[PDB]
Amino acid sequence: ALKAPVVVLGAGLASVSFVAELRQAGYQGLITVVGDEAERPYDRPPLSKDFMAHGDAEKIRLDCKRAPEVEWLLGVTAQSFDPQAHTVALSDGRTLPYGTLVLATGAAPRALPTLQGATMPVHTLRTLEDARRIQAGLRPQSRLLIVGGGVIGLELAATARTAGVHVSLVETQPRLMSRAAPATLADFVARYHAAQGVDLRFERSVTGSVDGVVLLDDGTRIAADMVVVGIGVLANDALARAAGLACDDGIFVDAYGRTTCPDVYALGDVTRQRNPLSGRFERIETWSNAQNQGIAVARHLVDPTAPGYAELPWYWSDQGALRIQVAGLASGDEEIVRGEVSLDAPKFTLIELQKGRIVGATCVNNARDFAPLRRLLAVGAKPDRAALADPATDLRKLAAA
Amino acid sequence: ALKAPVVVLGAGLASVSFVAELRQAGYQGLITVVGDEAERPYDRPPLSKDFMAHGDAEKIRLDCKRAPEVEWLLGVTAQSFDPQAHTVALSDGRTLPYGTLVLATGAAPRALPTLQGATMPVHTLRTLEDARRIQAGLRPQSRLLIVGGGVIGLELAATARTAGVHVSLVETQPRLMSRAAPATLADFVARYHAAQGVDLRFERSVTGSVDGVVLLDDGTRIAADMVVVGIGVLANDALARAAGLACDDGIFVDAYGRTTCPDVYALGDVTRQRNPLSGRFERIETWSNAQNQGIAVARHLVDPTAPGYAELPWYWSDQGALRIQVAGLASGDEEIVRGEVSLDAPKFTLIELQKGRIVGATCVNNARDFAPLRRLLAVGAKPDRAALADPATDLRKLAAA
Ligand SMILES: Cc1cc2nc3c(=O)[nH]c(=O)nc-3n(C[C@H](O)[C@H](O)[C@H](O)COP(=O)(O)OP(=O)(O)OC[C@H]3O[C@@H](n4cnc5c(N)ncnc54)[C@H](O)[C@@H]3O)c2cc1C
Ligand SMILES: Cc1cc2nc3c(=O)[nH]c(=O)nc-3n(C[C@H](O)[C@H](O)[C@H](O)COP(=O)(O)OP(=O)(O)OC[C@H]3O[C@@H](n4cnc5c(N)ncnc54)[C@H](O)[C@@H]3O)c2cc1C
Repeated sequence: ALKAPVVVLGAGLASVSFVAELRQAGYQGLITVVGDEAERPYDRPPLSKDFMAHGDAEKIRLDCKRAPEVEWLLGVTAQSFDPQAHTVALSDGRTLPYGTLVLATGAAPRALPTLQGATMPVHTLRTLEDARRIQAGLRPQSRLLIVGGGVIGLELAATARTAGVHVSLVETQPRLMSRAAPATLADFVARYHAAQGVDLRFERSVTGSVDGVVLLDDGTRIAADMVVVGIGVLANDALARAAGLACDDGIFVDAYGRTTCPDVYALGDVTRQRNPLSGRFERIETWSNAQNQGIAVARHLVDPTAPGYAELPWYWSDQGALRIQVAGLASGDEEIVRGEVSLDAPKFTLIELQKGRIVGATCVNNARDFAPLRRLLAVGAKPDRAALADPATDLRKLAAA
Repeated sequence: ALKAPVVVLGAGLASVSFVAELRQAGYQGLITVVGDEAERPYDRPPLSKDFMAHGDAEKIRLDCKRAPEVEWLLGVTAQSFDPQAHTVALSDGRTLPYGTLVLATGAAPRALPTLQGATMPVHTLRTLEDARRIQAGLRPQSRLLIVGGGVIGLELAATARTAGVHVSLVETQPRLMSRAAPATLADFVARYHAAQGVDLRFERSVTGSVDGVVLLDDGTRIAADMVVVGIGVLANDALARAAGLACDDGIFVDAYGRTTCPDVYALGDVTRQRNPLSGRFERIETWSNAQNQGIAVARHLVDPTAPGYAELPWYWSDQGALRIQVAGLASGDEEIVRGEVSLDAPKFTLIELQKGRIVGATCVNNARDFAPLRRLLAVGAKPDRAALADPATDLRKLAAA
């Protein structure tokens, strides 16, 4: 159960949601949060979206007032922990004792070795600092090269195009968002960005760079004023690895957030956990997971009577005129398409089925359907394939089941 | 003497210089610094200068590595202290014990009540946050109104003009930098800014504002997209006042940084101290004072054998093409002018005399002379009035004496 004092490593969304929930649940004991970034806790989603526009960090801070009497050690790095002695060594020379240790260290952007020593600016996008630097280079008429067709790269592509920047995007895979989205969506998104002026290149890899020019594996080249690398992230599990916990690009935890080390828990982007829909363990790198997992784990720690974490995964993406919401699995037995997939008036819904059962849903500029669909997904609904296809009200079908 | 542990309130230049000096001097005990700003300690001078151009805060951070093993509580506010119990109450619910308490809380910009409720943005310039907000409004062709003809307002005037902003400056006094500079300099500076396109208005006061228009006490009005108020600062001495120390818009301290409360010291912008040149007590709001006073006080705390703080005051200002350096008093018996005071090629030196004794010096785009002049000032030199006037080498005269 809960043993005081509580020490949380990392001051991101997972950590903030966890501590707030502890207090809300009733834990009145000591809570200390260690965050290496010298910044008032903030939200990351805005960084590749609205923030690139207003540059106002005060519009993206997280609400830490819901977590009364918590000491936040900002600008401090947890260098290591001793599971035997139950202590944490900090970069400022101090040591913190703990009853319960929570690792919410997130993940960090993977680097591109071929660009080691590029004569032009090469950035990754994870922190407020990264965002400020990138935002500064988004001048009109400049040439931006984005390596990686994931949601964050595409959101930045859309943002940059709006600022009058010329954007080129290189992806090793034959499609965009190859990991997190259904093929139908990836095809439409590619078409949308192409139509926006984005120079997309699939199945191309960066091999190197010479005098301000990026070289591709197909013997061609691309001159860029700035390069932004977004080819995925790696779990910040170094402390857990050194302390002997089970890790493989992420700390393994069960539904209670427990690691293989007693009194040590983990939450957020840094964890490999069971995907309830696929039954497999994976790292779920979403905003809702960081928040929901932090809450679920805090609740069970205060009350073992509470159930383990069981929320289904979902995320959203804002890419220019596209408001994308994706829940569950990207593929299944069959796919139902509601509405029309038109570049002109994009507004459709995709439903992924697995033997009559809803296992996934995508909504593009159709938020009204997302809520019900998530409910249907939650109960493993198996609705009428026909009713599902023809313009029925999901809110209604959802209500029934 | 020095009693552990040391607790410093405020994480500005004074605090950083003090703690670094403590460690350098040999104090190996505990040191805790409390700073209400959630920012890695940074320098303020760049904010109204270069920073407005590059917006890169990483180019202005202070070096805290010279102060090993210091715990920096950033984003935390010291709410009060108990000189009896020797404790400090923090905003996060924690309490810190202290052997020696140092107040380095600086000062805060004074507000303009007549602009309370202005329909347009009204900012003051003190922090990195203020700087980022102001920098965002510096768009070309916009109209900026600056209230206050002090160095910071003038530095911002120069900066804004360079960004193609239309600048209007209102000052209640008949001259610029009325407090810190010799009249000869203030006249030249006014002429320089006027020639740069700055709309200067002297002996004018702001009486109010209506629908995006600032009203002056002379029945006239000025439409402005943004207003920046820089009419001086007030010492952040609230904690000292509440604890019973002697204060009057600043904490009174002697040459050892001692306040009237045992075991409590104060440094920087927050202190009222003796001006060695005038013999009067005043608040010295300069960069060199924050650094030099912090050092002098740390030294004497570790070694009572060391002398009290005795540096003479000086500061600089970068206003467009003008590199201004001012040391000592702004006025005296007579003034010697070396070089030519031309708007075209500004490069002159002013020497303030008091019965044959050098009591002040101003250098405009003449840094070579500043060093020697400061040395002459340090020894209270009384050189030849003629030699001083005619092109002699100050380095040389300085060497002699
Ligand atoms: C630009 C961007 C846009 C995104 N947009 C979306 C979106 O639209 N929708 C969505 O669902 N998700 C989005 N995400 C993902 C979402 O931001 C993450 O899932 C979420 O931030 C993960 O939270 P976290 O608390 O686990 O970890 P993080 O936010 O990474 O925070 C972990 C913190 O711990 C710190 N830390 C690491 N090691 C140490 C140590 N040893 N000592 C002290 N501190 C340490 C880290 O530096 C960091 O500040 C986006 C992410 C980025 C970067
Ligand atoms: C825009 C600008 C430009 C300048 N340019 C020049 C220049 O060119 N040349 C020059 O000589 N001088 C210049 N100065 C003046 C110089 O910056 C100051 O003299 C110097 O910063 C004073 O240092 P300080 O450490 O005393 O206090 P400060 O820097 O004010 O820092 C005190 C710190 O304590 C914090 N604090 C206050 N109360 C509390 C509390 N209760 N708990 C915790 N923390 C608290 C404050 O918020 C602040 O961060 C400039 C100042 C500004 C604002």
